[PDB]
Amino acid sequence: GKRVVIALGGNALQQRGQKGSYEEMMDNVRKTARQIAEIIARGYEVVITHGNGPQVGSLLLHMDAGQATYGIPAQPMDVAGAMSQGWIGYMIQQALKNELRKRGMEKKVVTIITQTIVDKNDPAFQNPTKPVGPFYDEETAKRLAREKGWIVKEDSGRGWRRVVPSPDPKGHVEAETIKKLVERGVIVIASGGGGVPVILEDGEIKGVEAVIDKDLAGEKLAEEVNADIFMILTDVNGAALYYGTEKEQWLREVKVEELRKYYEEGHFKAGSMGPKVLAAIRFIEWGGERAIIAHLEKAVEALEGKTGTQVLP
Amino acid sequence: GKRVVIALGGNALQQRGQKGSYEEMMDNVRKTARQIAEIIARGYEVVITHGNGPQVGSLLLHMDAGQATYGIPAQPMDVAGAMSQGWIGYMIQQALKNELRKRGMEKKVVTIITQTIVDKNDPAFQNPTKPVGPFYDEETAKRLAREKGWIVKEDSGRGWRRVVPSPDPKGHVEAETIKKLVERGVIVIASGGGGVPVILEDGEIKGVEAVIDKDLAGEKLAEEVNADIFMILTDVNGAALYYGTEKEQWLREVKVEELRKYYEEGHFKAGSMGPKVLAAIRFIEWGGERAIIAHLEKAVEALEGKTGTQVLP
Ligand SMILES: Nc1ncnc2c1ncn2[C@@H]1O[C@H](COP(=O)(O)OP(=O)(O)O)[C@@H](O)[C@H]1O
Ligand SMILES: Nc1ncnc2c1ncn2[C@@H]1O[C@H](COP(=O)(O)OP(=O)(O)O)[C@@H](O)[C@H]1O
Ligand SMILES: [Mg+2]
Ligand SMILES: [Mg+2]
Repeated sequence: GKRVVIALGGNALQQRGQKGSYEEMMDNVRKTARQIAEIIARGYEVVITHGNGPQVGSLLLHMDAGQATYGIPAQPMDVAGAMSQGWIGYMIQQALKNELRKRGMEKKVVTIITQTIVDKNDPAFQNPTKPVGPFYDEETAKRLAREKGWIVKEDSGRGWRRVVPSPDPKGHVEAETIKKLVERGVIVIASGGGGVPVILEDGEIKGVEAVIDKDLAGEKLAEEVNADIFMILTDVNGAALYYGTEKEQWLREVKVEELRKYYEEGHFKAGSMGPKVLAAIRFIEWGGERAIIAHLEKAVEALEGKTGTQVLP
Repeated sequence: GKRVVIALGGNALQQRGQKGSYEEMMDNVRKTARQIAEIIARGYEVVITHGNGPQVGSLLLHMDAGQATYGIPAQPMDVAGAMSQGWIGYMIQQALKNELRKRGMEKKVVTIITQTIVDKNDPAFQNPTKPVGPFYDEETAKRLAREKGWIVKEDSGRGWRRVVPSPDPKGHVEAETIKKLVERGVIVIASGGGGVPVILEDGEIKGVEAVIDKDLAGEKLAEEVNADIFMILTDVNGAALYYGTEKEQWLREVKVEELRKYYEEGHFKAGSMGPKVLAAIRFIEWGGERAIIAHLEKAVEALEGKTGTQVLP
C-alpha cells in the first residue's frame, strides 16, 4: 500500500471549549484512532505525527504553579516538549493498538521520543515571535526577562507572555531508526509537537526553548521515511481563498504552481493555515505524489482523493 | 558481545539533597552517559532502564498546584508516568549519543514509550501501601477519597497521602519491537520508571494508577530481550548481609541458592535493596549468566566482574 504520514492537529485531542481533562482527551483520541484504524484496514503504511500546543501550555502553567507553591524547579521548554511526546504518544499508541485489536488486527504501535535539528544561525533566533506560557502582569513578565533572558511582549491585551523562536526544521536526530521501524511494518508516532528543538555544537546536541511547526516538521519526517502521501488533518476541510469573506472559495484539486501563487497572495494566515500550505507545497517540490489538507472527520474520504484540498505536481 | 540490561537508579539523575533542576539533572545524566559509553566502547550490546520516583513525584506536585491555581486539569498517574519516560528518556538519549559521537562512535540511541502489563487479580490491588503525591490535611485527603475512589493514609506524621498498589510486572506491551531494535544494534531506553502500569481486559490495554518496581520490571525486560547479564547500578557497591551492624558483610561473588536464603532471612530492606536482590535472583533462575548489583561510578569494573555483588548460577 502507499505510505502516508498523517499530521494530526489540535482537534485530534481537544474540542473547542474543552480544558483537556483526561476524560476529554481519552474520548477524542479514541475517535481519532478509529479513523486511523480504518486507513490501516485499507492497506496503507501509516506514520503518525501531531501537535502539542495546548499540552505544552498546560505543562508550563502547571510547573509555574508548582514552583510557586512547593518550591520545586520548573523545567524548560525542551523538557516540556519531551513530556508532551510521552503523554500524547502513550494515549495514541494504546488507543490505536486497542482499536486495531478490536478489528481483529494485531499491529505494533510505538512512540519514539524525537529531537528536531535546527540551524543555530536560523534568523528566527534573532526575532522570536511565537507567544507561549502563562499570561503574566507587566512586572512579573519583565522580571522573568531580566532573570532568565526571556523576551516578552503584551499579547493581544490579555497580559504579558514570553515569545519564543519558531526556527525551520532541518531533520530529526532519530530519523534512521524511525525509518527502520516503518519499513518493518511498525506504526510509529514521532516528531510529536514538531519534536524537541535542538542544535548541534561542539559534538553535542543541545535543547533550545522554541516552537517548531508540527506540519513543517511532519513534512520533513515524510521525506525521511520516503512517504508517498503527506496528509494534514485539521478542523476545516482544506485551504480556502478569501477565507471568512463573501468570496470564500474552498480549494479542491490544485496544482502546486497554482497553490504557490495563492500562497504569495496571502490567503493562508500565518498563525494557522499558512504553514500547512507551505508544508504541502514543500512535499510536492521534494517529489511526493500528493499532499492533502482536510478535516479529521473526513480523513478516509480525503485520503481516497474525494474531499478536501488535494495538492498535486 | 554480551547483551546487558542496565537498570539505573536515583543517582543517575539526582544526588543527595538536590531538587532536580534541569542543570542538576543534565550534569548527573552526563556523568551516567560517560559510564555507559565506555561499556559500549567495550563491545557490549546495551539496553537501558531507570527509575522515576522523584520525577513522577514532582509532576504530581506540579499538577496539583496547577489545578489549584489556574483551574486546569491534573492528569492521572499512568499519564504522569508517560510524561516522565519522555522527560528522562530524552535527556539520557541526548547525553549518551553525544558521548558516543564525540568518541567517534556513531550509534543510534532512542526511547520507546513502554507499557508494563500486570495482572488485574494481583493481590497488590487489594492492599495499596505506597504513598505518593502531595501531603494533604485529613479533610482534603478524605474528600478526595470520597470523590475519586482513592485510598489515603497518614504518612509518617507529615500529613495524609494517597497510597497506591505496587503490582508485580509480568511483561511489556512493546517487548517485540524493543528486542527487534536491540538486534539491529540500537541502544534502547525502555520501561522507564517501571513502565506505564496497564492491565489487559477483554483484549483492551487499560492504564491503572500504581507504581511498578523498576528493577523487577528491568529483569522482565532482560528476559524479553534475551540478555546475558542484568546489572543494577545504585549508590552503594552491592548488597550486604547484616547491613549497618557489626556483623556486616558485603557480598562479592554469591551463588543464587545462597542469595535466595539470605533474601529469606530479611537482610535486604523491602523499600530499597530487597527488590534489587529479588530481581537478581529471578534473572538467574530464568537462566541468565550473571546478575550484578554495584555502584554507578564503578559500572565498568562491575560489568567486568571485578567489584560489587556478582550473582551466579
Ligand atoms: N485560508 C484559510 N483557509 C482555511 N482555514 C484557514 C485559512 N486561513 C486561516 N485558517 C484557519 O486555519 C485554522 C486551522 O489551523 P490551526 O488552528 O492551527 O489548527 P491545527 O491545530 O489543526 O494546526 C482553521 O480553523 C481556520 O480558522
Ligand atoms: N542489605 C542492604 N545492603 C545494601 N544496601 C542496603 C541494604 N538494605 C538497604 N540498603 C539501602 O539500599 C539503598 C539503595 O536503594 P535505593 O535507595 O532504593 O536506590 P535506587 O535509587 O538506586 O533504587 C542504599 O543506599 C542502602 O542505604
Ligand atoms: Mg496549528
Ligand atoms: Mg529504589
